[PDB]
Amino acid sequence: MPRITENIETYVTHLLSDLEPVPSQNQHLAYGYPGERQVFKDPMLDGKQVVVVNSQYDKHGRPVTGQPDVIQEANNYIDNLVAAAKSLIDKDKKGEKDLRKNAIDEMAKTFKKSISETIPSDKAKADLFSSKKSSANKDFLEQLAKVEGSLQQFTQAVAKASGHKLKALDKEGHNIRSHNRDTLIHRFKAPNSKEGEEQFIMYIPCGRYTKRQQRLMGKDESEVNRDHDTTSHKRSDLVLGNSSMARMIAGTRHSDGTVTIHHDSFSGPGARMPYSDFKGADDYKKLAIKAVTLINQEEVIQTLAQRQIDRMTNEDLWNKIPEEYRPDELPPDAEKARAQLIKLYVEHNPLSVTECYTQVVTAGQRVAAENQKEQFEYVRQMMDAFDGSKAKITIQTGSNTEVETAVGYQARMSSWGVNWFRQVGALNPLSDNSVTKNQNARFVNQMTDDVIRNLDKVAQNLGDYDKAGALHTLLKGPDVSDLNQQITEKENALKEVKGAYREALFSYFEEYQKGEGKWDQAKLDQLKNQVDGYEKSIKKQESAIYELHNQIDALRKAYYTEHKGQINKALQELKEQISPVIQNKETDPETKSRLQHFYNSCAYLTQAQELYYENTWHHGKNNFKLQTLMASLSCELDYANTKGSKSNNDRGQRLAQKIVGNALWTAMSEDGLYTGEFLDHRRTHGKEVSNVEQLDRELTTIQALHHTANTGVSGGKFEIQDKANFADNGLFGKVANFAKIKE
Ligand SMILES: CCCC(=O)OC[C@H](COP(=O)(O)O[C@H]1[C@H](O)[C@@H](O)[C@H](OP(=O)(O)O)[C@@H](OP(=O)(O)O)[C@H]1O)OC(=O)CCC
Repeated sequence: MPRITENIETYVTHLLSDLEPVPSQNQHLAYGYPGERQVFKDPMLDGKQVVVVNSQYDKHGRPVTGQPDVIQEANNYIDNLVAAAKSLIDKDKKGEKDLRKNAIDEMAKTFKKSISETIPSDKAKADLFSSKKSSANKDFLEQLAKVEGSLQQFTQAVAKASGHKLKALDKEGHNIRSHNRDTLIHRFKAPNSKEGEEQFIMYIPCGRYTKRQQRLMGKDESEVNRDHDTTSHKRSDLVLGNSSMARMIAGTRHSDGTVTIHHDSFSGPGARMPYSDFKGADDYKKLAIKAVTLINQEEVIQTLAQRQIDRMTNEDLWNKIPEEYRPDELPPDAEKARAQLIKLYVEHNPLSVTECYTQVVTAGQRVAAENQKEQFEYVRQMMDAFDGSKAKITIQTGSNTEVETAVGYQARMSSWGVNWFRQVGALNPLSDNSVTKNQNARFVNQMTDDVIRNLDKVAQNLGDYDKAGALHTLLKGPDVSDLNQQITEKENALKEVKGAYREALFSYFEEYQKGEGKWDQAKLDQLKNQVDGYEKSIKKQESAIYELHNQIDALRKAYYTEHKGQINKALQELKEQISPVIQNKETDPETKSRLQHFYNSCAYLTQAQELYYENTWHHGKNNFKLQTLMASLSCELDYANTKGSKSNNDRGQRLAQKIVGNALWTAMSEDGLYTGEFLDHRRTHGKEVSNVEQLDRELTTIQALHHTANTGVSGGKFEIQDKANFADNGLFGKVANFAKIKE
């Protein structure tokens, strides 16, 4: 029931050992692909499970694992729907239960045999790395269509036996599926993986409710274990909690079983609000949605703070407990000692957290909007509602213990879409490009200052390297603090108002929860009118702030175009001087990372400035580049990177794929310095491909397990806008559709 309370490095190290195998009858969920997708018990949490895939290859070095097989997905669909139907007919008012269930089985048993019998095992599989119009993939599509039709009949029939509509059946799958989410792991040798080492990627589930959330779901306050795995589509009736949210970790396992961790951030969450509830909603119900997204933002704050704690070793924690409050001796028990160490760590240490949310929805889209504009506006309103302030979080210290604290919160948010509508021709009615023009402008300002203020900080110090200092001089951009100042005065003026606004909004939601029968109308109108007052007020002030930001944007652009050519030369010179030092084995481990961090931090900014100021980020061949570079940056500055789309299954995942690939590709070079190669390479899908292509090929495996975990079936169905950006050819998106089908 508990979320991780141990040190992350330690938890990962255990997750990669020998674990206890789990029998099929005991899995929480059907993953298919026996012998590929193996299932074990979590080495620490009792009742928790883990899925692990190892890459395996054919004679040509092409991956055999992580390929769609129609039979297997069909199995998953059946199995995963059967569970849903059972659950549903278990909890309903009607009788006949066992007769209903026993029938569903009979039907499932026969549908499997029908499939295995009509679908040639050899034609059942796809190659992701060839072309979809090849004879083999064309045979695969043929079987898929056939199979789709049967799962249609299968479900039509399960609806009828169970006595439940499809809509309910889907709804319930999302309910039960989001309870015991398994850890998902993929191991494989990256290109150039040293002798007897392996790389790995894992998604660790991480939702825990906040106290407020707990009280409101009407459950018991004094519970330390507040688990949930809310799925991509569990957003129906003012539900609380974040959806589709995982800790994402990538590293290498050394020959002695220890672990270097190269990447550590969040996959998710999807939409922070229960988007379903917009459907013909009045202004009263919209405001409630707003409150909810606020209530989930405070859970995000809690989650980032748990993550900081667990990125800290027991020495780390001890080093931050001032000498005079350290206990005489630690407790004998590994666990109860860490518990005490976190408690004391927290008690005596102001904590704060920085979220960098790289959103990937297209906020301005005008058709099948799917309320994407709110998903932008509302989340940005609320990350900002909390920016520069404190939230009462709880930190879980042991399996039975927690503590309370304020955590400070700083927010950074971008929104650059990634789909066909991401940028649209002038006058094109299909989408409003400028819905996010202001925010992104702002974001780019904040993130540059952050780096600047970070450079000046370590710039002064390491000066036995002089191309560093000149680079520094240039990145400084233009003198702009005249305007920055005004910005930070006005941001400060905003803080008190935001706080009242939050309390008012929490308050409002508290009444609205009761319902029309129990609402007190007078109180409700009071509460609403309070909020909008504050809102109107903030909005006005926020408007003024952007103007000053756009004034800066005008200025920084001007600067870039002039200095682009200089800067990249001066970037290149810094490479030239730094690298040699880096490979050299006498240089200590500490100085080296300060070089790496300085250089990469700079490389990311410049390469983002290019795409942003020249407005090229949207060109097909650059599709995910600006977002990935910004997120990679936020990881350099040690921020927590949250990223995603609406349900974080399709767009949110390919972004993650790029962020991790680049992370690994960079961490395994002779040097550790980002070279853009992983982003820039044009994947050819040939039979002989480059090393980055060979690595890109590995990355869709974890996406598919993630997808199964949310939906019951493999996938991700992002419509690729330029084939050169990816090693795979989309084919899991066909199976991805199984979840979709409805009568
Ligand atoms: C060919 C079908 C035409 C259509 O329906 O129009 C909208 C959609 C825009 O595509 P998108 O924004 O890449 O797709 C959405 C997609 O439209 C939407 O279905 C997805 O939500 P859901 O399926 O998980 O509920 C959402 O999932 P993520 O939130 O990114 O995981 C995306 O896959 O597709 C297009 O390509 C239109 C271009 C002409």
